[PDB]
Amino acid sequence: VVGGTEAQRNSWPSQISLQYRSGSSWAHTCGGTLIRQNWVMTAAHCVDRELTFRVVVGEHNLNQNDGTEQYVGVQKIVVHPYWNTDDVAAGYDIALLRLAQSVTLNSYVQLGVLPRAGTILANNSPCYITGWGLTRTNGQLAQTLQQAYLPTVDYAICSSSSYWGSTVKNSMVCAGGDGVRSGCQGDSGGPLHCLVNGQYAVHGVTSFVSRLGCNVTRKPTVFTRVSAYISWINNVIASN
Ligand SMILES: [Ca+2]
Ligand SMILES: [Xe]
Repeated sequence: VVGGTEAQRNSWPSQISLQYRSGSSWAHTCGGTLIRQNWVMTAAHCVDRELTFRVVVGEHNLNQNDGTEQYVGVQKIVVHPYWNTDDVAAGYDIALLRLAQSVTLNSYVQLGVLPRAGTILANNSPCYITGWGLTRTNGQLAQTLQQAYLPTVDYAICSSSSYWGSTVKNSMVCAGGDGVRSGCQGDSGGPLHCLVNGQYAVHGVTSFVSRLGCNVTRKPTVFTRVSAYISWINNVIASN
């Protein structure tokens, strides 16, 4: 999160940290959302690599004991059958993870709320992005969860020449583009929370930013549109 601020310890309890084993430690690599006691939603491109993955819930500071963490292994990975690592611009950047154990729900660990199928947001809707990702283009991961105010940019505007052009599709959400605030590497797979009818729901899965840099004027952060994938998500959980 570029141009973010520190989120309160209990503001976004469905946020998780996806980490892989490295030697004798684990490294953070991506965010995700807890959507079931034993199921996580994240980005497909986050699990392209055949690593050993674990999930941490109730996490706030990556390199210090918070006293609230729960650590669970990933037992099965289901990526969207249409996803293509050589073509993120094509969409379908979404995956579901089954955990080896069911986690315990509390004030720091809660299920994310999903929008209803087909739901589209108005231009300039109020949303927040959260994550432990790079705080600067080519910078460093953050230690504590960050948040940034990121209002949507509707399809007709985001798909115009001065913005992303044909690179973005209707199965994506655009947010930001102000040159100051944005997603960045290591935020991917995490939630975009949007306020709808007085409740925060997860409308997006962080997918990509411009190759020119994370916070670039007229190049909003691009998210997978969750509301496009509700049937698939339900179908997967009911059969696994
Ligand atoms: Ca910690
Ligand atoms: Xe990103």
